[PDB]
Amino acid sequence: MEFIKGFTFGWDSQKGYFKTERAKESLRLMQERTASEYVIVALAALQDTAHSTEVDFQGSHMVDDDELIELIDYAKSLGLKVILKPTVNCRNGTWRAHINFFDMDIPGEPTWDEWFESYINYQKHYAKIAEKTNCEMFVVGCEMVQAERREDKWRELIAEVRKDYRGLVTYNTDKYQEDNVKFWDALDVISSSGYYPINDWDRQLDRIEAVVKQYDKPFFFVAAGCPSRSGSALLPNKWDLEGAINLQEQADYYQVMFEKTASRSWVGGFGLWDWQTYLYDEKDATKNDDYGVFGKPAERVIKAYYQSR
Ligand SMILES: OC[C@H]1O[C@@H](O[C@H]2[C@H](O)[C@H](O)[C@H](O)O[C@@H]2CO)[C@@H](O)[C@@H](O)[C@@H]1O
Ligand SMILES: OC[C@H]1O[C@@H](O[C@H]2[C@H](O)[C@H](O)[C@H](O)O[C@@H]2CO)[C@@H](O)[C@@H](O)[C@@H]1O
Repeated sequence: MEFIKGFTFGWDSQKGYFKTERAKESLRLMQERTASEYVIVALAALQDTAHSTEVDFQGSHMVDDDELIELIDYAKSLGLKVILKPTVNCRNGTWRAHINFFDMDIPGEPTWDEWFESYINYQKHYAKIAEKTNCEMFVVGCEMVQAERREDKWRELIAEVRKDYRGLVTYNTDKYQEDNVKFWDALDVISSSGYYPINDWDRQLDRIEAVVKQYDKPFFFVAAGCPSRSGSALLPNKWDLEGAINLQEQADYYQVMFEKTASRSWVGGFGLWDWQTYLYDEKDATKNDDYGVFGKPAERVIKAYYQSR
């Protein structure tokens, strides 16, 4: 597999966003400014809490199917390859990594089987869309740290996705969990959220390399990035990290990440986090402390590296 020059798009989307010219212009700008060749379309169903079993993808927080297909087909007309990544958020704000249920089934308690039935229904729905739009890859889950232990259920979900979708299937594990996932053999591509501290790449790449060398499968950091915030370079996953604005630190983080991984032949690409559907004005880039790179020094670092690969 070719090196994946990717960027995550659409995380901010709601119903109706993708039908707009504003969405299509942001995607073209993403391509023009970063030289990305893949777009990761990240979508979020909702559940009420980390311990609820109903995964809701029908409310207006979700783009509808028609406009999702339209955006996908538009991205292909730009020459982009498409990775579809449907995940889930909690309405009360809990990180999805905490989604958890009792190990055993307790009468009256919510159970893994109930949650997985709802989650599978959601994933099969989007697996069918990925199939009819010929998405190059499908991501069955994202950073589901506590749920990763239910290996039987994840294998069942992947089998169900294979009935709908012929392309590459991956699972997006969280930072530091690459060596804990027990079902990589059921997937075509190994992937993780590579939010590693700016000063700990050597150790982490050594750890991940040993996992990857056990399989005949490409690996890539399907999510990776850093907010323009002081303190973020050490904790780049922490989207709610309290710190003052710092665009220099964000660009530093990207320069180190690329320099460290460029020499590791098995690091197969990135899905950088993230490019908003409805972008801030470029004249406000210098006051923005979010993950975005539009108008920021990190934008130049990314374009230069992507064009060199
Ligand atoms: O895509 C156009 C149709 O959308 C439908 O809503 C869906 C939506 O596609 C998506 O599947 C979402 O997650 O669930 C929604 C409600 O079922 C309907 O709005 C339908 O009328 C549209 O033709
Ligand atoms: O879930 C809503 C928040 O997402 C955040 O991005 C996370 C994303 O959930 C996922 O974990 C990805 O792998 O990393 C991103 C950065 O940590 C932010 O977009 C935040 O603004 C949202 O509230």
